[PDB]
Amino acid sequence: GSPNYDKWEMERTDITMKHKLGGGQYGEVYEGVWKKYSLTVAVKTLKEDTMEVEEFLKEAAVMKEIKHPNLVQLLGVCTREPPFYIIIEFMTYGNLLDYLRECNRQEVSAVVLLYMATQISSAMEYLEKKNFIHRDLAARNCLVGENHLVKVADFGLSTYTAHAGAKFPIKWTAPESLAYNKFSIKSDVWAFGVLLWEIATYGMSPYPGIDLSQVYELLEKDYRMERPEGCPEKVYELMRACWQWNPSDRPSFAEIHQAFETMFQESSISDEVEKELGKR
Ligand SMILES: Cc1ccc(C(=O)Nc2ccc(CN3CCN(C)CC3)c(C(F)(F)F)c2)cc1C#Cc1cnc2cccnn12
Repeated sequence: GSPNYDKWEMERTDITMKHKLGGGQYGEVYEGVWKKYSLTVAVKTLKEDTMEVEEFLKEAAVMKEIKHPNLVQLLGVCTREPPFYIIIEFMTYGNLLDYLRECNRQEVSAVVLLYMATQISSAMEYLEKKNFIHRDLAARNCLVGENHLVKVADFGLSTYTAHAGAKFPIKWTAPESLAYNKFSIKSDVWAFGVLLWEIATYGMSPYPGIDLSQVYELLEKDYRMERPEGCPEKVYELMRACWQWNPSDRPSFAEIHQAFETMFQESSISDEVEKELGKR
């Protein structure tokens, strides 16, 4: 309502800055508090004098355009001068990889594994529809909140090893992306498949006992990860479709989401009945 108003910009002093999250594993991401409203937030920062200004500013632009229940939601930025902030709502249970590695499987049961996958493929259908490419989909890049709410994120984490002049997470990376640097919503589909396998194993590292140097060549001979113990057949079938060698042969996220939503609804019906028996 005044000449230098920007609806996304906040004042840094609105925000109480506290500890770095995850002991550094998320980069420059800090727990903060938006004082006026209490709200605990997460704050990504870039200090002055860096060669990352353009990339950070590009990140802010993108988030201003992303609005979905299962994608991280921008609350505000500080980008009028250094240090830059990007502020989003705090997700209390941390990243999905660790959550799966530390959980109680009585709570995180098979209906919850289906819930997680449905939420993630819904965030990816949205990106698919808006013609975005995530480019680093993985359980380390999903966040968990109350009642197994899952939101997709991207910390810019690049485990990652040297490849084609940069750092790639080989075991999540689609073949055309490794071979030709070709990234698309279809390579995200390949990665979602590895994420499904991460969920199914409660967070095991992919391609167990296989050294990264052998992954591409095995994939090119049509080797794929085997079905995890206890992974339902239909879910494995979806994994193998995400891992079609030709990107065009892989399902869309719309299709994947509809599949998971159906299975989640069926599973949830069984879950509520067992619980209703428990109560009583
Ligand atoms: C402070 C912060 C800043 C930024 C982001 C962030 O996720 N950035 C992001 C940037 C771009 C994109 C889309 N592009 C991907 C690349 N692609 C080439 C283009 C499309 C997306 C996506 F989610 F939409 F994918 C996310 C997360 C946080 C957090 C947090 C937080 C909240 N609670 C907790 C608890 C523990 C740890 N962290 N934490």
